[PDB]
Amino acid sequence: TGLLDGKRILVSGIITDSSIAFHIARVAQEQGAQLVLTGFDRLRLIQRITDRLPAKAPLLELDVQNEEHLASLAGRVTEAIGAGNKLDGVVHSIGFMPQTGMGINPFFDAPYADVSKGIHISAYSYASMAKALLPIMNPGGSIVGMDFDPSRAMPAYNWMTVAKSALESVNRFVAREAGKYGVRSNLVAAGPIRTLAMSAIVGGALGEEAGAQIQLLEEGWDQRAPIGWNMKDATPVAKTVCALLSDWLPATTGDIIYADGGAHTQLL
Amino acid sequence: TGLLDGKRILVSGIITDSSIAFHIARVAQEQGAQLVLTGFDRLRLIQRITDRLPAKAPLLELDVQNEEHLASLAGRVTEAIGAGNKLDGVVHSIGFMPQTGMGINPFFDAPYADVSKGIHISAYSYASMAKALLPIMNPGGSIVGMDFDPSRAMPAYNWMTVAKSALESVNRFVAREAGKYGVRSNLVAAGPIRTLAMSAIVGGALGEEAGAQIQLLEEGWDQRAPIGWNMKDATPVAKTVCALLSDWLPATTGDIIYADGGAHTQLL
Amino acid sequence: TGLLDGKRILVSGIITDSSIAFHIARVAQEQGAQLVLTGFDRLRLIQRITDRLPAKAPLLELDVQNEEHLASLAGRVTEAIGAGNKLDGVVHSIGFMPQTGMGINPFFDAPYADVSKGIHISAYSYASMAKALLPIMNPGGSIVGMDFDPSRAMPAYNWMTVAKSALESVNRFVAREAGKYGVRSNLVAAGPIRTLAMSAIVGGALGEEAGAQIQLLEEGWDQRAPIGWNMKDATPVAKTVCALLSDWLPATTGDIIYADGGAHTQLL
Amino acid sequence: TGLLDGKRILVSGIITDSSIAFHIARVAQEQGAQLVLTGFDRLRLIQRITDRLPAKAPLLELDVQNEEHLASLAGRVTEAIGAGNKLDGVVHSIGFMPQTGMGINPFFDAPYADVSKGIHISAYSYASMAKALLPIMNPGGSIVGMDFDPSRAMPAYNWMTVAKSALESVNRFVAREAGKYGVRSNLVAAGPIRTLAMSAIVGGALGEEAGAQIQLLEEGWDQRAPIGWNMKDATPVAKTVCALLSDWLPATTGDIIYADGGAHTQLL
Ligand SMILES: NC(=O)c1ccc[n+]([C@@H]2O[C@H](COP(=O)([O-])OP(=O)(O)OC[C@H]3O[C@@H](n4cnc5c(N)ncnc54)[C@H](O)[C@@H]3O)[C@@H](O)[C@H]2O)c1
Ligand SMILES: NC(=O)c1ccc[n+]([C@@H]2O[C@H](COP(=O)([O-])OP(=O)(O)OC[C@H]3O[C@@H](n4cnc5c(N)ncnc54)[C@H](O)[C@@H]3O)[C@@H](O)[C@H]2O)c1
Ligand SMILES: NC(=O)c1ccc[n+]([C@@H]2O[C@H](COP(=O)([O-])OP(=O)(O)OC[C@H]3O[C@@H](n4cnc5c(N)ncnc54)[C@H](O)[C@@H]3O)[C@@H](O)[C@H]2O)c1
Ligand SMILES: NC(=O)c1ccc[n+]([C@@H]2O[C@H](COP(=O)([O-])OP(=O)(O)OC[C@H]3O[C@@H](n4cnc5c(N)ncnc54)[C@H](O)[C@@H]3O)[C@@H](O)[C@H]2O)c1
Ligand SMILES: Cc1cc(C)nc(SCC(=O)/N=c2/[nH]cc(Cc3cccc(C(F)(F)F)c3)s2)n1
Ligand SMILES: Cc1cc(C)nc(SCC(=O)/N=c2/[nH]cc(Cc3cccc(C(F)(F)F)c3)s2)n1
Ligand SMILES: Cc1cc(C)nc(SCC(=O)/N=c2/[nH]cc(Cc3cccc(C(F)(F)F)c3)s2)n1
Ligand SMILES: Cc1cc(C)nc(SCC(=O)/N=c2/[nH]cc(Cc3cccc(C(F)(F)F)c3)s2)n1
Ligand SMILES: [Mg+2]
Ligand SMILES: [Mg+2]
Ligand SMILES: [Mg+2]
Ligand SMILES: [Mg+2]
Repeated sequence: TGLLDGKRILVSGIITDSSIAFHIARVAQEQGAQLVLTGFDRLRLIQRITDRLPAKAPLLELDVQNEEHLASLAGRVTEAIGAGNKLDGVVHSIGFMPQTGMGINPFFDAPYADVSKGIHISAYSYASMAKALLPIMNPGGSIVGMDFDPSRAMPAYNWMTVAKSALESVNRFVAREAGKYGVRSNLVAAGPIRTLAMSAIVGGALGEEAGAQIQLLEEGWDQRAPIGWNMKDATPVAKTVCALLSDWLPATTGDIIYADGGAHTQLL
Repeated sequence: TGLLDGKRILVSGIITDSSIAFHIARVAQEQGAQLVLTGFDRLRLIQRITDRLPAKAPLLELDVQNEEHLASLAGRVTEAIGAGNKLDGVVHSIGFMPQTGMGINPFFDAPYADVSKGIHISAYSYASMAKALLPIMNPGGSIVGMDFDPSRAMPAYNWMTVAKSALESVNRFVAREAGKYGVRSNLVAAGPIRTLAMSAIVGGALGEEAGAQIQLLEEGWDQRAPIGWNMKDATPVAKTVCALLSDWLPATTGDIIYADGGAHTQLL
Repeated sequence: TGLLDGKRILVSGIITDSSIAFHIARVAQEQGAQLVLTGFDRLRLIQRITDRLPAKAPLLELDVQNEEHLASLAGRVTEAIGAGNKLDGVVHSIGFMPQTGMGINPFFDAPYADVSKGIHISAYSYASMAKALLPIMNPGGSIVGMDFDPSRAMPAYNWMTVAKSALESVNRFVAREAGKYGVRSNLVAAGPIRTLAMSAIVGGALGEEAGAQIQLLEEGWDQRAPIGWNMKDATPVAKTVCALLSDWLPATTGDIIYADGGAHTQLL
Repeated sequence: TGLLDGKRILVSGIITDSSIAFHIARVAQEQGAQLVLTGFDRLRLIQRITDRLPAKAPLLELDVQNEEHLASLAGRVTEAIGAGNKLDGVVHSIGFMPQTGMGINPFFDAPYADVSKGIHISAYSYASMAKALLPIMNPGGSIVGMDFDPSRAMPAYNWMTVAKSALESVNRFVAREAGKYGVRSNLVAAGPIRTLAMSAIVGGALGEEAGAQIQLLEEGWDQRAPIGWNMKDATPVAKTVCALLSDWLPATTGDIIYADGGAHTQLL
């Protein structure tokens, strides 16, 4: 009697045990979902990481920049879940921007080739994944992507913020197409989560000023959030994604749900 | 094993079996919640209407314009649910604007006394209810109010739209206060629902032009919604309110969840 | 050859030489406009203050809570500017909220009578003034009101923020009506300006915590503004109002122009 | 005694006499500005078109996808305007999306190579142009780009809407950098203008359904605009750009000014 009992849900984006997607997968399994996982490049690592999930799930390779992987994906998923079965949910938890597009590297000095790669992986791939999987999704189904509110500019995040603005726009178009299948498409805009990469950045991996700026941003988030914000805890974010995967938000699509402690609603 | 098993939830705003609050109450009871109901003025009618709910619930009188009713409310609720018990949820489903403030009556011709009454009931009362009930709410609790997206002006709705803009602002402040109790505050912005009053209005009760305009607005909503919009079905709205009353959106506050078919995300 | 050469413009809201309206009036006169001024209650004071403007202008009494003043206003203006002449612009620079609705007085402790008075003066009066003056405005004309961005909640400002949310909604409806006369309606959302009252508040007139909070807010504004923000200088705000009064934004109505240093576009 | 007397302004994006940039250039010259023009690929055509402007202006080649053109641009401009002189304004009026990214070609069927080209030209180039020209701009200067409101999805516009969402984000970051030079950066979001390409599209060049949809969108715009919207008249848009190029919006940056008849403020 979990929130997601009987649902078949694909979860992308696990790379470490600090991945937001790891916690989405854990909570969904706790709530009765049957998962198919996708992973990029380091499949041995990902298998070993996902061995710590509450239940065993098949792992498929998916590089979203690889047209063959995308073209074969629906077939591979159907093989994993069995002929005649379809997916009820899809989680996009994929993002990347080359180091030239973040941190103390000046905003104007990011070459377009690097920005384009970041936008490919972080924004266009949400459309790619919906194209590939909508044909094997059930009516009432749900596609959910991860967002970081890009409505105002911020230090350090630079072109990744631009990629998120593009992702929000992409989501509104995906909703039009997904609606033809009876499927919802939405984003969860999370507050900052202290993943391995975010910890490295705060430690100065992309420069001291950038680290200092991101640290101030994290502190400001908890102070603005009327219920507080714990950047070391992905569970509230994972729960929100599961809410959208469930049957309990059936009239919400093309939209953005903020799992940020309410920080975006307060100026200070 | 309902979504709201064991929760104690107060539900305001039932007047007929077409009330959005009637459906919120029905769905919450289906999901295991224990309700306390509040009603305005016609308590005999409300008792008879609420006899059709899945479970019996106590009904308390609450006129939100009555300072004594508000001052006694927490005590009366505690009497109904038992000393030592607190509420886990509160639903504000209260709205009103005098006829001078809606329809074909020109926008400029609404006297301020009428507008002020509408704003009192529709916006300020969300703060009044939170003031009264926060002292008897548990941490992890949830306050939810009903909204109709007022970001753009519309024909006929006139000062009621202004009242909703004020309610959205009020909600952001209520969240600051509610956060001190570990409690969330949010609004559900619904698409149009064909209540008795909305049917009367479309039938011309506030003028022919106003009726025609609201009818065009309803038609436009279903056409813009990527998953469609059924104005005769309050269930998707009721489910969304229950989602916010549950433990599954624990990092969302001061915010607005759109149960509108995704219509607000599309231009056509 | 000023920006506003030949235009006849009514300017409300002067009370001291720190009033934003004083600077709007000064800049408009510098740019060739012919003014009619309106003042509330302290007409001797206002006359003496406005004697420091670059040119003499008639001063009319207008209490926006007084229905007789509003009913006679168009006639009195026509008397001042001459039969057969109409206004090309109208400036609403009027705001008030009783002390119970701002500062350290708890948000929940403002009586509705006080909030209603604040909303009457700060929001409803924008509609009242447009109703009174549209019949004596020329096509191509412009109505401009003063706003403080209320999209997110803030400390201390409390019910005044709610009143601004209502004013933004009112402006969108006023634009519908004003469009029938060929007239635009817009708001300028200014950053904080150190008027006499704002200085008193920062000095603690509405409590120490409230003062401290507003001071932090002012400091944050200059730090977020990509071009900086000088709270002691109303001239950039006055220039923006004049821009909207001119012929150079002829396709903008129901809208909000931000004269805030760009602060609202940045998170830090 | 024009609005822009004495200002030196670079204007990109003229290709035909229906180009929005043609009208921006004409109005700026009418208001006393000294122009430098940039053109892409068809320089003979552009020279002949710009011969119809009120005053002669030098024309420089600029393909924004060409790193050499961008690297030499400041030098070439300085040659055109004279050593020791700087620019006071810069107009970005550049946009493109391959046909696979617009019209009846399904949203999911646009190859990323095509989308990336569109985003390069339509969004990233706003940053490229600011990088190139900020070093030769005066304090008090102004950078302005053209936008089409992408907050909600629309039929047919597809990936061009995504590119505009990215441009809005890019503008907020450009404002941070431009502020260091005392320079403002803003976008004008215009309603639909019947350029040669828009006429071709409505005539079905990208499919019948797409044409029909864009035609309905244009009609809806005029009906929602409280002051109306004339898609055959670029002058109100050109005036708005000139407003931002002038000294009269000195506290607005990272922002978007809507020259759309107020259509975005109304639902119907
Ligand atoms: N960490 C934060 O503060 C935060 C805040 C809000 C949103 N998000 C978003 O949540 C999502 C998950 O990121 P995370 O913070 O958990 O970091 P992460 O590094 O754990 O997850 C990012 C994932 O993207 C995958 N990826 C990269 N390139 C790929 C490709 N070509 N094909 C397929 N997958 C690829 C990586 O393998 C990795 O699994 C991202 O969209 C991120 O922007 C993160
Ligand atoms: N019907 C719609 O299309 C629609 C769309 C979005 C949101 N809403 C909102 O949903 C909420 C419920 O409205 P509804 O459409 O179900 O209509 P309804 O008439 O069924 O409910 C309105 C309720 O407000 C109560 N009320 C009025 N004055 C009161 C007072 N002084 N004290 C206490 N209660 C009082 C009424 O008794 C009634 O129960 C309202 O906030 C409304 O604005 C309605
Ligand atoms: N000072 C700020 O930081 C700031 C920031 C953004 C916007 N604003 C707004 O600018 C406008 C002007 O305010 P200000 O800061 O210059 O303060 P102010 O006190 O100088 O101006 C407020 C004016 O409102 C007038 N007023 C009050 N009650 C009235 C009534 N019943 N009838 C007619 N007029 C009445 C007062 O007489 C006074 O002239 C207000 O709308 C205010 O909210 C102020
Ligand atoms: N026409 C509309 O309805 C409308 C509405 C809002 C905004 N806009 C925007 O206004 C701007 C001007 O477009 P327009 O409608 O006047 O069409 P247009 O075709 O007249 O102008 C587009 C210009 O972009 C230039 N361009 C394309 N690729 C280039 C490159 N690689 N390098 C340099 N320049 C290049 C073209 O040469 C052309 O001059 C665009 O940003 C457009 O998106 C148009
Ligand atoms: C909002 C947000 C924030 C973050 C940190 N990641 C994400 S998506 C995951 C992502 O982009 N991961 C990256 N890993 C590495 C990137 C670039 C980089 C280059 C060199 C060094 C680092 C370092 F040290 F790991 F931070 C990072 S970007 N989204
Ligand atoms: C967004 C929205 C829309 C509606 C119709 N009601 C609500 S809240 C409920 C509400 O305001 N109820 C009203 N009942 C009566 C009102 C004014 C009125 C006056 C005369 C006649 C009518 C009529 F006929 F019932 F429509 C209505 S307003 N909110
Ligand atoms: C955004 C914003 C901010 C401010 C300060 N005023 C405005 S409109 C002008 C306004 O409301 N003036 C007021 N004057 C007095 C008010 C309440 C008050 C009560 C007691 C003492 C004060 C004090 F000391 F002058 F600040 C103020 S509110 N708008
Ligand atoms: C918002 C908006 C709307 C439009 C029509 N253009 C712009 S920027 C100018 C632009 O993108 N021009 C284009 N010219 C051609 C494009 C693709 C296309 C391909 C084949 C045929 C056409 C046709 F027929 F000229 F419309 C167009 S896209 N921005
Ligand atoms: Mg294990
Ligand atoms: Mg019964
Ligand atoms: Mg004098
Ligand atoms: Mg010639």
